[PDB]
Amino acid sequence: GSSGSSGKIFTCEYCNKVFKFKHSLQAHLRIHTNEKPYKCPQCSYASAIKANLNVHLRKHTGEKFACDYCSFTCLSKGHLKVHIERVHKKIK
Ligand SMILES: [Zn+2]
Ligand SMILES: [Zn+2]
Ligand SMILES: [Zn+2]
Repeated sequence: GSSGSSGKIFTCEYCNKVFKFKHSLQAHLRIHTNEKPYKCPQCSYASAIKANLNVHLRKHTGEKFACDYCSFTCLSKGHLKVHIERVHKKIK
């Protein structure tokens, strides 16, 4: 059986949210530090690389492709063919 008389719980000091593990709190605290340098001017997105921010910024002028079998959408017809082959067909 389990050791001790009680468990342990982890809590945010900035928004009072509660987490089951310390690693979940450490990953949550990233929103309160907001330390990623390359921030999007259009949305809440941020990056550690200017080239990776450029790979994000092109999505604000992108176009979606939609599934014929479900409600799914993605930003490439090649990615859509690979969605269909995995989710609606058998994998080759
Ligand atoms: Zn918080
Ligand atoms: Zn953005
Ligand atoms: Zn689909």
